[PDB]
Amino acid sequence: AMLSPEALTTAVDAAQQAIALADTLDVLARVKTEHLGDRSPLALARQAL
RNA sequence: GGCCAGGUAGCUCAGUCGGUAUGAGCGUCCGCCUGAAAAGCGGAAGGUCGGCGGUUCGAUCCCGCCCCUGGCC
Repeated sequence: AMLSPEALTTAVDAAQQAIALADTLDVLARVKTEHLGDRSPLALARQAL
């Protein structure tokens, strides 16, 4: 199982950093697809059904 | 007032009684291509699955109410 407490924490850190680095709304839609969509690493944590 | 059967992407519609709707056709975007296009090929974006709540670590899928449609009255 690849869902250690140090795995989800680092994945969110890369997500919140890219979300905070989103300067315009068009970049936020790109970051949302890479960190909150159905293909994001956090989605893979939920893809592991 | 009765059990039901339906509301799902921009349009028209499939599909699951619990963790991915690997949704389809068309519509939108990018690349190859063209003077510029389209088709073709190769990549993608986009749904909070009818609303408000209830159970659950987790609900499009189960309880309740209602919003709106047919059905049969």
